[PDB]
Amino acid sequence: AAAAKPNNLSLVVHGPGDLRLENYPIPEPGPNEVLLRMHSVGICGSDVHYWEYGRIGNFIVKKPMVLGHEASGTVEKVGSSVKHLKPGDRVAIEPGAPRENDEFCKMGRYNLSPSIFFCATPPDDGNLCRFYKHNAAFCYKLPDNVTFEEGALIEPLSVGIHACRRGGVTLGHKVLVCGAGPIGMVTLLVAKAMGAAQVVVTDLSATRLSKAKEIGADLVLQISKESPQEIARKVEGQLGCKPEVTIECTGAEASIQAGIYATRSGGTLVLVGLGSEMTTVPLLHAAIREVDIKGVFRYCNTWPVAISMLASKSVNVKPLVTHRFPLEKALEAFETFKKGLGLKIMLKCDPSDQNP
Amino acid sequence: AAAAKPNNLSLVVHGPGDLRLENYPIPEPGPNEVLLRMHSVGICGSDVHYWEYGRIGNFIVKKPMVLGHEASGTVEKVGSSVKHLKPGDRVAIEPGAPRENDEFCKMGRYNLSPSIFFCATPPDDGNLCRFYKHNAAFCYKLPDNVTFEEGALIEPLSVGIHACRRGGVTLGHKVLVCGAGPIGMVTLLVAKAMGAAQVVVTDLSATRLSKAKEIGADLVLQISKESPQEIARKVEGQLGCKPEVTIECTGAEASIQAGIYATRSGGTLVLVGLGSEMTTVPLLHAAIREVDIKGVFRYCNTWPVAISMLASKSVNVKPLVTHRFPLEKALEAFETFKKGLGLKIMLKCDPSDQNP
Amino acid sequence: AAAAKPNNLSLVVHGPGDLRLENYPIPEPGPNEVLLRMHSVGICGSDVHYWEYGRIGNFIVKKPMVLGHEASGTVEKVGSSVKHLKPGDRVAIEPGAPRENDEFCKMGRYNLSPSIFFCATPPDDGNLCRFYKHNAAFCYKLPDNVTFEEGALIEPLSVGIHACRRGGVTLGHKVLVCGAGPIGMVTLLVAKAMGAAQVVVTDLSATRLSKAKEIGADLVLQISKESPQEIARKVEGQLGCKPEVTIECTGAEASIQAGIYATRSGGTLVLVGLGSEMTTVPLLHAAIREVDIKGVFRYCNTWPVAISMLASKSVNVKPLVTHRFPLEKALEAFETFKKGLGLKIMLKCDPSDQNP
Amino acid sequence: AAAAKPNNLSLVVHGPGDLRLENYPIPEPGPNEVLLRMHSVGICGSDVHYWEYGRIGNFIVKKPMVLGHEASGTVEKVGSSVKHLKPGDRVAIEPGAPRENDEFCKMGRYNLSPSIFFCATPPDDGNLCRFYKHNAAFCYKLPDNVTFEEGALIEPLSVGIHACRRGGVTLGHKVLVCGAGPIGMVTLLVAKAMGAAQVVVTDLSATRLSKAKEIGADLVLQISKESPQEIARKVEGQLGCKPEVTIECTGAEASIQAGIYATRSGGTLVLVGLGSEMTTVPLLHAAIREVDIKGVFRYCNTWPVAISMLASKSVNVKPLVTHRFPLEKALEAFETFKKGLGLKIMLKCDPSDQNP
Ligand SMILES: NC(=O)c1ccc[n+]([C@@H]2O[C@H](COP(=O)([O-])OP(=O)(O)OC[C@H]3O[C@@H](n4cnc5c(N)ncnc54)[C@H](O)[C@@H]3O)[C@@H](O)[C@H]2O)c1
Ligand SMILES: NC(=O)c1ccc[n+]([C@@H]2O[C@H](COP(=O)([O-])OP(=O)(O)OC[C@H]3O[C@@H](n4cnc5c(N)ncnc54)[C@H](O)[C@@H]3O)[C@@H](O)[C@H]2O)c1
Ligand SMILES: NC(=O)c1ccc[n+]([C@@H]2O[C@H](COP(=O)([O-])OP(=O)(O)OC[C@H]3O[C@@H](n4cnc5c(N)ncnc54)[C@H](O)[C@@H]3O)[C@@H](O)[C@H]2O)c1
Ligand SMILES: NC(=O)c1ccc[n+]([C@@H]2O[C@H](COP(=O)([O-])OP(=O)(O)OC[C@H]3O[C@@H](n4cnc5c(N)ncnc54)[C@H](O)[C@@H]3O)[C@@H](O)[C@H]2O)c1
Ligand SMILES: CN(C)S(=O)(=O)N1CCN(c2ccnc(CO)n2)CC1
Ligand SMILES: CN(C)S(=O)(=O)N1CCN(c2ccnc(CO)n2)CC1
Ligand SMILES: CN(C)S(=O)(=O)N1CCN(c2ccnc(CO)n2)CC1
Ligand SMILES: CN(C)S(=O)(=O)N1CCN(c2ccnc(CO)n2)CC1
Ligand SMILES: [Zn+2]
Ligand SMILES: [Zn+2]
Ligand SMILES: [Zn+2]
Ligand SMILES: [Zn+2]
Repeated sequence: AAAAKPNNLSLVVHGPGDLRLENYPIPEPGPNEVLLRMHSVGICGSDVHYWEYGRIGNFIVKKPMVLGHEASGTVEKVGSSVKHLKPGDRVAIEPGAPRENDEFCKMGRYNLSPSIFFCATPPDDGNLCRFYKHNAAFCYKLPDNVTFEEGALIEPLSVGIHACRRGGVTLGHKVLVCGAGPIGMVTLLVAKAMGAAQVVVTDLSATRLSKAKEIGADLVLQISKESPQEIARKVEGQLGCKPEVTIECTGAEASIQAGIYATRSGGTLVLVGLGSEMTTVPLLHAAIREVDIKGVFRYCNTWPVAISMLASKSVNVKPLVTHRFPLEKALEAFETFKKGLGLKIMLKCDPSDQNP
Repeated sequence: AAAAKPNNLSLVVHGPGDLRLENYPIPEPGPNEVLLRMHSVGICGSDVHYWEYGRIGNFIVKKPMVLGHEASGTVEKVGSSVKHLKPGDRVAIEPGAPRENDEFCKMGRYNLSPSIFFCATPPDDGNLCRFYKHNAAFCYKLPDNVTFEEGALIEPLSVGIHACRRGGVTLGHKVLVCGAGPIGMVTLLVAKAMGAAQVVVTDLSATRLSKAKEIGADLVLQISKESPQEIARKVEGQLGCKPEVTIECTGAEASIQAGIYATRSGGTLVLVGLGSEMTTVPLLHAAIREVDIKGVFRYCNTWPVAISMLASKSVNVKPLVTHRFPLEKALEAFETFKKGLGLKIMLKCDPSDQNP
Repeated sequence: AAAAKPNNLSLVVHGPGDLRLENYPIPEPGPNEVLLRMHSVGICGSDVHYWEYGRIGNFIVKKPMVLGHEASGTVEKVGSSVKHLKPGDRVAIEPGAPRENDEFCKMGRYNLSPSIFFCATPPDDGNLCRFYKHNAAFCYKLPDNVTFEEGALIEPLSVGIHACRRGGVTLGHKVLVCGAGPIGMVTLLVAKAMGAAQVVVTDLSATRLSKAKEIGADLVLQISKESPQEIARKVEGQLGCKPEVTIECTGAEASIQAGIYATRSGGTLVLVGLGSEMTTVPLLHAAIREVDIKGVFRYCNTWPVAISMLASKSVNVKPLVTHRFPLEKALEAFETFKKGLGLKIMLKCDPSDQNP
Repeated sequence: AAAAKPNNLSLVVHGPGDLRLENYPIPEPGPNEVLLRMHSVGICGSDVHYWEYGRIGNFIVKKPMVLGHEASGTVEKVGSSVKHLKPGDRVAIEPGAPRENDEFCKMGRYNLSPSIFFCATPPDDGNLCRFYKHNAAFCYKLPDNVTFEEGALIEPLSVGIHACRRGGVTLGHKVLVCGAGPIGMVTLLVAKAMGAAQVVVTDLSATRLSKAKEIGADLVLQISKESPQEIARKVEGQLGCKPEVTIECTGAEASIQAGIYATRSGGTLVLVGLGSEMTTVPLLHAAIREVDIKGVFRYCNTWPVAISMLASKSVNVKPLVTHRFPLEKALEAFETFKKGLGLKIMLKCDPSDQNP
């Protein structure tokens, strides 16, 4: 008998509350793609949401979908046209890869390309598996002093990078970050690395705020039932001035309203968090003071920068990882996520290397 | 006896529905001010609103206020430190003059200075009178080939310039202007002057839309009872694509919702029109497609540019003027404004020259 | 015998002074390419330079190269993955097509991609022939009201668009354009379409300046042996102020120096013209007044915009065409170019349609 | 007899090599000015240059001039219109104060105002004295946790802030700083504070480079006799790539040429150092790769930001101070500056407090 073939065990959502570990064929990379032996994949609230609800808005899992999109791995094989990567290279994977060079890609905002492929957003399969192929231009080599888990953390970190760029965060700024979930946390980390003088973070949880303090938050405000105007007043009271930039990472209407009231005239309110289809806000208050309201849709052009910041030790994302489980314990990892305790949970897909 | 002294008949609002023509003292210019013999003043919907309701939001006329803020005149006398203007100079008056060199002024956005002086916004008296003093830095000399009425039209034109700049309007753009009132009209003129390929204008009035066509609108859409989504669809149908920039000049919630649905991903929705304190909108739809929502608060750094466009005959605002009355017929002029027919009404304050 | 096959007569430079018309195989388009039946190709000074010198700087014709890069044509056949174009479509061809999605392409500046393919820049063959294949993302459909020659003129026009964008040209600006060759001319056209109040053009030739006046130049200055400071003084004397932007389209050292002296503090000097490897300039004078010096390397993201401006009749490039010859008379067309008389010369490659 | 009056001993340059300590009248603050009891003043190479040559370019000391412009002090008396400062307030002094609200001030670039007042640039007297009056808008209150010497260091630090802003320095950048003098050093500090991943510093002095390493330089290169191309090659070798931004702080032609060869295409070369009136450089090499060449003229809008970074301990400039002398030992201090050893020398003007 011939040698045993490798496997491609994958974490798949078939529908609401129907999560399974099953084997998939091993992908064959096209001329401009690379086949990766997956190593580390972080669990994102969105992967969990598809498992629980089978959809997010109008993005419905109509056929079984492999989960996972915050990842790193090792190049196993490269397509005939690939020259910048070779077998053995450790790489961080940027999940959104444009399918066509449309005007959004040409202008530098490929994240807005309508036909973009994106790991684990139906109907595109994610990378929580053993072997996964991806466009080579979107796999970036990791320096030796950057771990696989840091490589996987580049994905959420990039949301923070894109959000801060969209907000115009820069040297000396006072920034308000609403929400201390992983997104608010990486946003806090990025704001500080960019030179923000003070970053204030809000959240409903004292525990999450305590963690925010540990990683750099200068000020924190625990939210209970105060009004948006009251929160704005308290923030200003802590800073001694209004923040030039507010990055909204909760998606809650009251928080968006608070951001409008809190932001300094001429400043910027960045909307990262996802809320309802309709929202009631004091638009006039923002517009009349030229507080711009800018949304974020994932990110673009953040991997090389994230990699440089990690390699130079300019930012430390490691404290964000609270648990790590082998791929086979994915169900337990997802139930742990649901318990709300902990922060970033890593799934280790390579049996030969379960280390960070 | 001694020669008769000059008079300073002024148009004053004492409270809701209480408008009066009354004499004021002749102002004396400080070292950095000029005394102006007022010539032409355009009537703005806001002047009319203070007359009708005695307020706009929390800006209430608590003591009698002189109306008027879109104006031009002749330098009568200059303060000791004034060197760029001399008696006899014809000037356009920029109504917002900072009282202190705060951070907003230093950063180039003096329109956002909290303590700014602004003609006819309580408690600052306007310039619908015979003689008016103003900071010399904000009185701009008019070229001989630019009329007093064009000088007065620089004020509303500047709202259009500031809005197009804030919207990023540039060469080849498809622009949607919501509203065909004077503000939407100057926005249309500026958009075309800046190189917009196509400008679509919407409005409830077929008459105002016909006027829009006469001055440059490439496409017009009369709004009746369609929904925001339907209007957005019609606009895209007419343009063959989504406009990259939408400039909202109505302040109506339905129109703002239409702007969000109509604007191309990555584009900009500029809010000029004033609506209610609270607005219900598909915020998510804009944010998730990175459609920026930017407000406008009057303008900054637009007078020299407006003067250059008028002097070079690059834009024609003359068609906007539909009526002219001497200052003494201000009541008749305001009642005419209320009738709704016509567009820009000019008040002529200098008995020695009632021409354009 | 079978039907006669089509031909692909091409204009080829073998070396200095060695220009030939010869037949080439008919290209077969890949999945993402289209085969075009060439229609109109404008002659650029660079095509002429390769013919005369066999090189430009270190770009040497080491093997026979087909000339031509300012063109339009008709889609003859499309590759299996092409969906936005179909046989029969009239298209304008953007000559620079990136070979890889490197960081320059991802950031929106694909013109700087090191491995970019560019028609008629050795070793890449141009499009002065019957049939030519090209990446489909870089062939843009022309509206029915835009001619093939206007389609070909988009290439040089795009240099002007890119130059004006890099210069920050906008509403009300006073702009100085050095040089009245086709590049200075399209730059003048673009500056005016963008809202420049006044555009001053300089050149050694009175005839070229007369043409500049015909198409929109507000002021012109004929250059003889004046010093750079003297030219700067004269320009300022004509404008009554220093121009905010200067676009250098000659490549002559004295002109670059004049641009530094002429540009308003805080303004921008754009370098389009190609000069020597080393240049002596009053760098200090520019730096100390924050006059930025920005270069241009062809263009990026200009075709859709150029097409919208032509379709809306916002710019008229037709007057730039002074002669048109069928492909077979290319030698005569190039000798005519050398005579320096005339401006844009068009070569007509489609025997079935020799019209504009 | 009456109590002794205060004195205003000042350090004055009368001509080349003619420096004197002499008494001046006590200034009287106008309505919008404050009288300051000077505390700490850093010595700048320019103050020293006026002493040695009696001029810098065409800025010549035609009448005796008080030196000094990098300073902090205590508010002694305030003008009648001053409300944000009171006697006793510790303040950092921004030396450039516009005399008129011209277009440069209105647009947010007051540093370019032609008639600006600037301490110690003839004919404007500096602040190396006991009592000095200054426009109140340009005296900024220091937080209690920020020292007088840090307040004085805000001046050179601001050159670094303005240079990094002009260079577009941001998160993850690889930056080349040419020159390890105090200007290159503050530029290094700011670059790192803004998120630069790696900053390479060059200089002729190994001692200055050792100091650079101590405060944050990731890489250093001592320059001996290599050519500009060779240095550019070494820099790229060390970084493993070309720096996106180069900040030239030497003014040397060879260094500027090296910056052009070293900077990544699409990047920026910022010119801070002052060189000769004419410079020979590979302009083409920069222009054709769209490497922008941007100059710096001191700074604008940097004091509040600098104060926020110092107050938040985001940057440490203290290591820059190597010597301190009372005002009376100014001659000794200037001779020490000329010796070349050491970096920033502080002059202490307040006999009642000689501490940092
Ligand atoms: N637009 C994008 O491209 C993009 C990419 C990533 C994530 N997101 C979204 O960003 C949001 C943040 O995600 P995450 O993973 O950090 O989520 P999360 O659920 O872990 O964190 C959200 C936090 O908001 C806090 N919160 C809720 N209401 C609040 C209020 N009124 N005031 C203050 N704090 C409040 C919660 O206690 C929680 O800690 C989500 O809505 C996510 O879907 C958007
Ligand atoms: N933010 C600022 O700095 C600033 C400065 C000037 C004016 N404004 C505001 O801009 C707005 C426009 O002012 P104006 O003088 O042109 O006003 P206007 O009343 O003359 O014109 C408004 C136009 O909107 C049209 N309209 C109303 N609802 C509509 C809808 N749902 N769909 C389409 N069209 C609709 C009306 O028929 C009318 O022609 C006002 O709210 C004004 O107060 C703001
Ligand atoms: N960087 C790029 O991407 C790019 C793209 C297109 C063209 N170019 C270059 O731009 C330049 C313009 O090309 P073109 O086709 O219009 O060239 P051209 O030769 O037709 O025109 C150049 C003009 O400059 C004039 N001139 C020469 N010296 C002058 C001086 N001292 N003062 C004033 N006028 C002077 C000439 O009389 C002539 O009319 C060329 O150097 C070309 O190679 C650069
Ligand atoms: N434009 C402005 O607004 C502004 C404001 C401040 C200072 N400056 C200028 O910036 C420059 C730096 O000033 P500073 O106080 O730090 O000066 P400095 O003299 O103390 O430092 C200059 C450094 O350059 C080094 N150097 C000289 N030639 C070199 C070369 N070829 N390669 C590498 N290193 C070289 C010297 O060894 C020295 O350490 C000066 O020219 C100063 O006048 C400009
Ligand atoms: C369902 N989506 C496709 S969406 O367009 O409503 N939008 C949901 C929120 N988004 C999220 C959430 C979590 N992680 C990411 C990217 O890692 N994006 C960004 C995408
Ligand atoms: C009451 N105002 C002070 S306000 O801040 O609600 N806002 C109202 C709308 N604004 C208007 C309306 C008409 N004309 C102008 C300026 O000419 N501004 C701009 C100002
Ligand atoms: C030889 N070249 C490759 S180059 O890099 O020296 N540079 C030369 C001048 N350039 C020109 C000249 C004419 N037409 C074009 C583009 O149509 N580019 C831009 C390109
Ligand atoms: C003589 N000057 C007025 S100048 O315009 O040649 N230029 C010289 C260099 N400059 C310097 C040098 C040192 N310190 C400063 C500002 O603190 N500016 C900036 C000013
Ligand atoms: Zn995610
Ligand atoms: Zn108004
Ligand atoms: Zn060309
Ligand atoms: Zn200095």
